[PDB]
Amino acid sequence: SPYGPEARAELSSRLTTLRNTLAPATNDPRYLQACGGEKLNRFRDIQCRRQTAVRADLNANYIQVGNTRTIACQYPLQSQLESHFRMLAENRTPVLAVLASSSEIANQRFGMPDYFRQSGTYGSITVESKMTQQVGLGDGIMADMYTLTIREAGQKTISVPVVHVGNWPDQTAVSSEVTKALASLVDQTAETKRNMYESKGSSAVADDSKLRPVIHCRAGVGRTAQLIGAMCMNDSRNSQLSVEDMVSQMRVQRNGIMVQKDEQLDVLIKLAEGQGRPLLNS
Ligand SMILES: */C=C/S(=O)(=O)Oc1ccccc1
Repeated sequence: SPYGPEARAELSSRLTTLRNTLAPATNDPRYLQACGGEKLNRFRDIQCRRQTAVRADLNANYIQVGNTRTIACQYPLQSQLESHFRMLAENRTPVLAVLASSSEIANQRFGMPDYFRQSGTYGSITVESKMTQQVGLGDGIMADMYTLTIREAGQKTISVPVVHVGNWPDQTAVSSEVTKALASLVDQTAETKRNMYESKGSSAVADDSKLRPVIHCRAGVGRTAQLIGAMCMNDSRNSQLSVEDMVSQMRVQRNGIMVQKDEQLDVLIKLAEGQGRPLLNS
């Protein structure tokens, strides 16, 4: 069997050798180094691939798994909020999915600014947060939606759709059913906002580095990785793309931690099996 135990074990082995190789060495050339004093990486061990770094002062990365293009990042630190909102605005973000739990945001010990649930003023950028719908994704998992309006003198006003999953505990994997429902919601939201931009002849439509869904939460390598993995499998353009490829790609494009937990890898494995998608490369 292609999804049997022998196959799973072999997948883990390759991915594990990959994780170990990608581990960040001190001043590693492959990873973005902190500009000069102010913290860059929320977690010293969880770095940002330099060749795909979106901004010099953010732990964020452009990620292309197959034909699916997104952006994965850590929860912006307090001091990176302005830069963070700029990335959001310039990317004409079709959708921002935040998989960090409400508990986490509330815990001031974690330094995770409640930047999307309330209005705020960071630098010369002023943000307007507005509540919209709320959607249950199954298993008691809830999607709280907002619209972030990025305003900045001299700059074009950009509104961003936000999908906030407030009860997906860190380092855990929700069911394949929920993950599937989530990707559908995120892909959907991104699709509607993109249509608006397309309908207005926005130039950002042709640029591949723009209009990318931004997914994250605390570190941007677990719940984030799982969602992005489920999102590429949702795109028909990725026929045959292996699970090995998917993770291999997320890791090389951000860090070797992408798809942090085994149960999170299982979910992608379950989904891929449901599509007859291969696990290993031949
Ligand atoms: C976006 C958060 S995560 O993808 O679940 O990754 C993570 C967060 C905090 C500690 C370890 C991993």
